[PDB]
Amino acid sequence: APLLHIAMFPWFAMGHLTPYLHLSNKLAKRGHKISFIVPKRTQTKLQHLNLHPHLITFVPITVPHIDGLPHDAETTSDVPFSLFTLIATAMDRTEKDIELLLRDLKPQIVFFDFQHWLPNLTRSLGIKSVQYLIVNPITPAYLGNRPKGRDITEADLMQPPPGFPGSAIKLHSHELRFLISTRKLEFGSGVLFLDRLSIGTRLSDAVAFKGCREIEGPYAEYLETVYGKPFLLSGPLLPEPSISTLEEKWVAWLGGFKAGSVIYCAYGSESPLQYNQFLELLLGLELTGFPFLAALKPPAGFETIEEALPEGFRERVEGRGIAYGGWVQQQMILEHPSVGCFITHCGAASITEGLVNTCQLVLLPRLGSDHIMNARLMSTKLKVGVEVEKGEEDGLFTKESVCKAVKIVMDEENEIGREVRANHTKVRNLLLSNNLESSCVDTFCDRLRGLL
Repeated sequence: APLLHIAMFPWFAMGHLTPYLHLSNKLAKRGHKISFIVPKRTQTKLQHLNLHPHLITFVPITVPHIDGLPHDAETTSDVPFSLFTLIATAMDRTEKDIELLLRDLKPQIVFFDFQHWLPNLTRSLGIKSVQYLIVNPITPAYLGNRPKGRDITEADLMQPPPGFPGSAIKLHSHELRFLISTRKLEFGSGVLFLDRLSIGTRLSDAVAFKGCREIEGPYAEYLETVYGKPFLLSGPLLPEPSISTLEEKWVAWLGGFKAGSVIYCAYGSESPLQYNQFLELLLGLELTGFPFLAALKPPAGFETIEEALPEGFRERVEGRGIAYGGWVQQQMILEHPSVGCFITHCGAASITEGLVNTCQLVLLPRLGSDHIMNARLMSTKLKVGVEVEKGEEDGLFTKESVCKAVKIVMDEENEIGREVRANHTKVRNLLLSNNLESSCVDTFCDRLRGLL
């Protein structure tokens, strides 16, 4: 099994750097050498996740200054949403730097996502390109690929594209509005987002996603049918077993509750919620009477979690709940026998981590294409969790709608609660099956070696 030299070149977002680095650890585990291209200051945030420093080498780059970007801005963590397009422009301006690095390091394959110009660069040097995408393949499979004679409408998305392996996915009016307006989004250097991604899909040597044949397989196959080129699966990318210790504040606090009784809620941990929603969420948790630990950033216009909390809250939940604005070991809290519920924002890494533990799944998707599709996949197709309901037009939850979803899954007599737990258990048993993750990756590496 000959050894590969891959370069990893993900979009300037921790949500993309981090999954690329986990995958880099799986590949390095098999002897493959990785050059991991990363914004230079961001590298310090990621070095500790490198579990193969001998084989995984960081290649720090300057993220160029663009007018409008704050000083030293590197990733989407440094700017509001309205400025992501300038991060994309900055990334486009690194091409000549990348070409130097590719000429001297000479990897055999480059993994990329948003760099539509990357396939021509690598092809010109005899280097293969894999567009490694962080979304679930169901997201491009369902949201693209309709007949194009007129602009796509909200009503068009209410039906699946022709040949889509499955029935129509439910989409609320607010989500439909968001989805249609996203098709027009300009993202860096004046390129339409959709053109940026589709150029990469077409000119790469292969497209790849996280996933396994039993769940993501049909969507990969469908896409391979639409574009007539390889769409690979890299495996479920399960968390590596890390011999670590949970923070004593939590091993104590969590240990003082009956097993399976605590609600962990990571909603609002990636991006600050608007104040109205932060309150309804926290009030939502308290109104379930269950123990809860809410890991989230302070809301917009607020610098601390304590300065945000509604007056009276901290008293009324003294024993029951905790609202904690500091860094948490989420994988490890979920591995605690006391946690029984998981409120996820439905990012791909969050979904995998909830799936491989025993907690019930509550799905509160943060507005986004892959987030919405994940929540629908989890709650209406695989039926492994319950969604929090939102206003049909305004997309907001309430303390009541938050309370219902966790009460449904936390009621051992509710028939939906029993159903989602059993389907969850089924998916967990597959993902942790003995051969699943390891043969996925070996097969992936066979397919990578087949591109040479």
